[PDB]
Amino acid sequence: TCPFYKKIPGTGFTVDAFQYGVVEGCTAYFLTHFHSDHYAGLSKHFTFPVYCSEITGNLLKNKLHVQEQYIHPLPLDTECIVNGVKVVLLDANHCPGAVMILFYLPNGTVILHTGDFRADPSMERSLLADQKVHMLYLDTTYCSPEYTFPSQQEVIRFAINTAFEAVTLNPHALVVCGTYSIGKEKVFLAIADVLGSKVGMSQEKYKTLQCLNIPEINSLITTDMCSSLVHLLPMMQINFKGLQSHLKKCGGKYNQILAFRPTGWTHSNKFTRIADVIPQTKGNISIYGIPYSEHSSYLEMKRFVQWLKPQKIIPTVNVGTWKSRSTMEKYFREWKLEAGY
Ligand code: NI
Repeated sequence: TCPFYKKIPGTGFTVDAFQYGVVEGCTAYFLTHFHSDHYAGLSKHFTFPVYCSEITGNLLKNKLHVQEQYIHPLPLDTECIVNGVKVVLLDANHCPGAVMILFYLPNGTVILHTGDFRADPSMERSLLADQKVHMLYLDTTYCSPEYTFPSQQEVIRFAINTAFEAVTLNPHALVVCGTYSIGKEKVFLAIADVLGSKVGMSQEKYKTLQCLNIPEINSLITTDMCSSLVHLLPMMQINFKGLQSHLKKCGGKYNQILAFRPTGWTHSNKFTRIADVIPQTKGNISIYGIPYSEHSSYLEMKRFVQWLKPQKIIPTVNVGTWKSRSTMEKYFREWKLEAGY
């Protein structure tokens, strides 16, 4: 059944709750972003109001074929009324179109639902600065102190420098980048920009990217693989067998592959710096795992929460085990005693 952490009390609303059939008592279904564990269940047969960003609404219409009459896109940073209740959508610094949602309950309670987010100090100057938030529905993906990772900027500088050096040393090297969802577009776009190429990809992935309102996108991507020396492939193909196979397909245009796998966290984060990352190599194929995250590190999460000072925290990730739930509740209490709220 629908878990309690997907329901907004005092309303008829749910958040990211599309796989339970008709949730009894739900008058509006909000969708924070277009990732499959969150939209799971939506299709052209859905006949309840969906509230989301413009970009998420473009993906719902073009990829899932949800009918236009049920898609209700809202502008960001704007007070809107939904079924009698004031709401605001805020940028979540996750993937394109991802939002956090502020609910102002008729009784005076204010609720923030982060969706998935990568906390940033810029959020401390949004509309959140303007009033107290009582309850926080928090993306706790990386809520443990082992999870450190570099800034997105540091990671993109590493990728751009690595690719440019390799292709300038060998003009017959191909660059390949893995993907299995929206998000992390800066990785392949920044590498293609330094190389003066468009990124080549499948018709399905091109259609997806054309929904994202990215400026000048027609100048940056293409379905013509032959004209491109940065290719995108399914993350599943980013291994030596899949890449050897891909190289055969390019008809002797290339004699070397340099590939990137933008993972979340991996245990080499506890020991190694970004300047010291090395690839896995077999023959003329090299694969780099780069720690490009679209979720909060532990320290970013802790700074946001100690700033916001909520009265109550409801985790939305890692909630399925008693050991994970107890660990998280211990950190929440530490943070509250340290900061004095
Ligand atoms: Ni997500």
